[PDB]
Amino acid sequence: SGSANFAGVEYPLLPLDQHTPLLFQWFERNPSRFGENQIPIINTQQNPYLNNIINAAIIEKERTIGVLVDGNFSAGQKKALAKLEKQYENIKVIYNSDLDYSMYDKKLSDIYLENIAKIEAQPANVRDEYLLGEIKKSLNEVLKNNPEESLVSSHDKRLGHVRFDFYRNLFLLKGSNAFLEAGKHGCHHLQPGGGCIYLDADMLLTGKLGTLYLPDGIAVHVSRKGNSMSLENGIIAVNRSEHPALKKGLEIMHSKPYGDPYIDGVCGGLRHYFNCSIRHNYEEFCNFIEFKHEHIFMDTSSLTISSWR
Ligand SMILES: O=c1ccn([C@@H]2O[C@H](COP(=O)(O)OP(=O)(O)O)[C@@H](O)[C@H]2O)c(=O)[nH]1
Ligand SMILES: CC(=O)N[C@@H]1[C@@H](O)[C@H](O)[C@@H](CO)O[C@@H]1O
Ligand SMILES: [Mn+2]
Repeated sequence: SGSANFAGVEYPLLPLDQHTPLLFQWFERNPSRFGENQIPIINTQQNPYLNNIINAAIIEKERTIGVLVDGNFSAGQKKALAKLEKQYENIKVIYNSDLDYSMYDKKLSDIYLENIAKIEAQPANVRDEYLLGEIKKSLNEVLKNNPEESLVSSHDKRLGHVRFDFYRNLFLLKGSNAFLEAGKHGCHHLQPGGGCIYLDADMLLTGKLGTLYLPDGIAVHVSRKGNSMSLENGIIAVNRSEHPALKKGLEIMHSKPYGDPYIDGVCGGLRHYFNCSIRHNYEEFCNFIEFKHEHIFMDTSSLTISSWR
């Protein structure tokens, strides 16, 4: 199968076979902008994401296609989604609220208290006095209004990319298991502990993906703007659930007072897992870890307009 090297460690290229499900995500924070019986997934002329999901489902006829949705949909919008599932056998709509994420959760007061103890152990002359005060204010705010506030409940409140970025990582930790948890029947060759290929709805398929070969079975989008490249979470491919790199990102989220689902849960998890230290070469890590496929036209929203920026 081969292997690829980074930072003196050789990682086998593990296969994601052609039955690894694709995952699209659509979190709608104002579903009343859609018809009461319309499919609550944007499908404008500028952002034809529903059509893009349909088309990928038509190309990958044999592949399971998850659509993780969330929002306060009307009963009729949910029936519309159900009608979608019956039009395209391989499309499986999963309601985020139907999934149990508590095994990944942690109380904010415990995160805060853990950081306070470490920082307070440093004497006043060298400690980050500003940060310590910010964490104390955060903890105090939690204890005054919602002492059982946790990572999950806290992100539940923060509508926007921060929240759907957060659940994207948690769903990928479940991997194929999420389809089984959600009770989606007839997912061909889907196995517990199996993986998943997440794609932004503007990542256009133009042909079958076939089998992927990724270093330790993971790869992510690497975006290029001007002359720069950055790790991105617009594509996340894992060959298994609980991928140790995404788990490390969750661990970072569990120890950092202000963990970002993208910066820490994805970029941070990948870099620690592969030991891409601030001393190592970031461009070398990007090339090593990049998700590449000639049959995906990537981040097409940048050609028109973002759906949320
Ligand atoms: O209201 C929104 C906007 C975006 N997204 C998700 O965010 C992804 C990225 O969307 P887009 O490409 O428009 O944003 P950008 O590339 O500018 O970050 C989409 O595919 C969806 O999965 C979402 O769930 N709800
Ligand atoms: C092409 C790409 O990487 N898009 C991602 C998007 O999916 C994500 O939600 C957003 C916020 O973290 O960052 C990036 O724009
Ligand atoms: Mn985009």
